[PDB]
Amino acid sequence: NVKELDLWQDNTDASYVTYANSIRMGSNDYKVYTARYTEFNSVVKGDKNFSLYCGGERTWLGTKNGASYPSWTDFKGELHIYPYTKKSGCGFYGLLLSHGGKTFNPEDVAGSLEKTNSELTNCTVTLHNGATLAMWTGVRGVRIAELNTEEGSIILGPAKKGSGNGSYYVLGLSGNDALLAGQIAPTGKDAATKVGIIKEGAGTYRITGNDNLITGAIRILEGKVMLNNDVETARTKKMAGAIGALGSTNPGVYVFEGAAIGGTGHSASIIDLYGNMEPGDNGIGTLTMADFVTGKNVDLRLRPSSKLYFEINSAEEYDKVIVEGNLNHWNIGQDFAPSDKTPIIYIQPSENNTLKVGDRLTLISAKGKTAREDIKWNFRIQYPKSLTWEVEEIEENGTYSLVAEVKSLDYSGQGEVDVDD
Ligand SMILES: [Ca+2]
Repeated sequence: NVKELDLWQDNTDASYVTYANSIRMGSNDYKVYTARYTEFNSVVKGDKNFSLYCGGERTWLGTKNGASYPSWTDFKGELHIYPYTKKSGCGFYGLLLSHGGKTFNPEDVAGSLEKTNSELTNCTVTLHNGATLAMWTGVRGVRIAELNTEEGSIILGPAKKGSGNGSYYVLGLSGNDALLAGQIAPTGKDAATKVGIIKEGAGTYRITGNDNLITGAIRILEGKVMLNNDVETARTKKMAGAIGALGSTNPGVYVFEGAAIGGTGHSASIIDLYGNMEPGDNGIGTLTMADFVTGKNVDLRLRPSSKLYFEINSAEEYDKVIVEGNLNHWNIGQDFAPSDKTPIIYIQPSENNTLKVGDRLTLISAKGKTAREDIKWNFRIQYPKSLTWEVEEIEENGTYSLVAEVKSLDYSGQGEVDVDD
């Protein structure tokens, strides 16, 4: 049944509550109520529900200042993080993850991992409405196999502002899909304070918040991220969307080779596309790049390895990319070596499509086409094994479009060439 650890007390920085007795859950769910200042430093083993009701902004999983953390690798259950607002006026109500004196390098993820807090890699974690999940100062990482957040929750990153403070949440190792519906943004929306997501594993993470500011960017190493915020509302009300705006230099999304970005919402930051772009979410949709808050151009940064997949049901229903900015091709690969290979467009009619001769599909619309070093480039096209196509790259009235036109319902062999060789 249930064990309850009620550790709450109206305490201060000078009277921390510390609980460190090992827990073997057995057949019991646990419910733990923490004080504002709490060191929850118990080794936990079991496969039951562990619910952590956090009484303030100094409840640590581990010790003060994130100096150490207990073993949770034998915890295989569900960790649920809730607020507990009995003590009012706190900066936030949630859990501070520890770093164990270790620093994370977002540029060398593989080399950072084996010394990063990886205790929550055999369980699931759910961050509930009103709860915050934060880290301390410095540049820190945590590996969480499966994280879902509810609307009204906050992935904060560092508990305090600073250019030297950065928090990277390495999510997805379970291989399962998850939903980040709560906010992802640093304290005070401070632009210099970094909070980042690093996506690994085979599954897809869906991001739906409309007021994010992912200052440490999303780095997609494996699987997919869908930006599924309410873009129509974000346009009208001038909201940040799923990413927010990082400016004209730093990408908000790095899609590495083999991984994918997609969705029905929008990025207000540069997408650096080494990998795949799949508009919609396992189906037809429109993905937008646009900054509704500050009105600046947002470019799609294309690479020699870029691939863009367009599913097409009809002239009325097909995948679209809209860029309120330029298609900006960099002839530099993931390894910094030059290549003259250009992005591939995959034209993919559905199994029950109603395409007709003369249908013109505007797959990509942008303000312009640009390039590192002003080197001219065109998309390579992977045609399907049906119909006959003309692809038209059109610059007109100071705007750009990539159009696929159906010339015949008969097949003319255009799909026999495997472009990616
Ligand atoms: Ca699609």
